[PDB]
Amino acid sequence: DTTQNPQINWTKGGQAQSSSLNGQVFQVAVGSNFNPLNFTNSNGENIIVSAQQSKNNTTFASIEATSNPVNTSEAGRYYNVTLTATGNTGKKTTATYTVLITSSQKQTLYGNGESTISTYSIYGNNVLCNSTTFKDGDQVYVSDQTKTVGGVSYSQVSPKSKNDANSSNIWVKTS
Amino acid sequence: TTQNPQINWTKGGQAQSSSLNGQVFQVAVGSNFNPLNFTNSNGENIIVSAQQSKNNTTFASIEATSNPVNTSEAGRYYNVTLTATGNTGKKTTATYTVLITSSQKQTLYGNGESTISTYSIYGNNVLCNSTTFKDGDQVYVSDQTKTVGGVSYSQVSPKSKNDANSSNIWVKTS
Ligand SMILES: [Br-]
Ligand SMILES: [Br-]
Ligand SMILES: [Cl-]
Ligand SMILES: [Hg+2]
Repeated sequence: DTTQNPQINWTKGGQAQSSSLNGQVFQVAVGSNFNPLNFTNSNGENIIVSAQQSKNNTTFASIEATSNPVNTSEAGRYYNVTLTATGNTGKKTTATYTVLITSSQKQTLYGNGESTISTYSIYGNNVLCNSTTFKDGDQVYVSDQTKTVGGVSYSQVSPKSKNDANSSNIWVKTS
Repeated sequence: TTQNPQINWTKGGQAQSSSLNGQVFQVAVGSNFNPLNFTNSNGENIIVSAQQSKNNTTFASIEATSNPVNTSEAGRYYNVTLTATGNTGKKTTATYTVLITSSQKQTLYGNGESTISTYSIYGNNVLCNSTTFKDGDQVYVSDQTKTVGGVSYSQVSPKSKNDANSSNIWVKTS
C-alpha cells in the first residue's frame, strides 16, 4: 500500500517535472560538481530533488542518497544513484536514476524575462554591441575566463565548441 | 590661344586635368541643376571656374551662354555652353553634355519597421552600428555584397557611390 508513502519530486531548470525521478537517465559533464539532490546536467540545466510526506501532503519530507558512487572525472562511465525519502511515521520511498558522464559542459542562457540575449565584442577594453543574439534557452560553450570592463563581467561563448569559445569574441553579460 | 581665358573644373574637390569641353556628365532626374555648380548622379560636386589665361590664375568671369537643361525626364540629354571673358575682353567657350539619368540610388524598405538597422563588418564579425535609416530613404549601394553567417549585407552611403565602397555602414541585403 503506497498512498501514505513519501513522494519524491524533481525540478529541471526551475520547472516541476511530472515524470517519476525513478528510472530517469541524466547526462552530466566531465569535471562537474555533482550532488545527488542538486546538480547540473551537460546542458547546464539545474536539477533539484526533494520530497514530501505523501502524494496528498506537501509538508517537507527528509530525503538522502543511500547510494551515490558518482565520479565525474572520466567520460563514458555511468553510475546509478539511489535516493530514499522517509516520512514522519517512518514510511519510505526510494527512487533510482542513472547518470551518464559526458565530455562537455554547455550552459543554458536565460534571458530572465526577455526572449532575446544581447552579445558583445571586445577590442582592447572597448565593448561593442554585436549583431549576434541568442534566444532564452539556447545552449552554448563558455570559456572558463571571464573579463570585467567598466565593472561589468562578460563571458565568452560559442555554440560550436569550448575551444572556439576561448577566442570567439562573442560575449554575454555574466550571470 | 595662350592669351585667352582658361576654363577649369573640379570634381569632388579635386582639380581636373582634362578639358571641360567635350565632357559628358550624368545628372539625376529631378535634381537642381546649375551649369557652374551641380551634383552628378553619383553625388560628386562639379564646380566650374575660369582664369584670365594659361599663365594667369587671376579670376576670370564665366557664365552659361546656353543652358537648356531640364531634369524632369530621364533619357534626355542637353548641351551646355559656357563662355569665359578676360579683362582685355578675350573669350573662351566650352561645351559639355548632360545626360538625365534615373536615380543611381536605391530605396531602403523597412518591411514593417519605420527604422532600418545598420552594421559594421570587421573580418567575419558583424557589429551593430549606431547609424539608422528611415523606410523610403535613398542611398548609394556598393556593387560588392558580403555574406557572413549565410546572411548577405550591402555597403551603403547617403553621400556618394564612391563613399559606399568604404563607409563600413552595411544593411541586410533585400
Ligand atoms: Br539530462
Ligand atoms: Br558624371
Ligand atoms: Cl543587435
Ligand atoms: Hg548589437
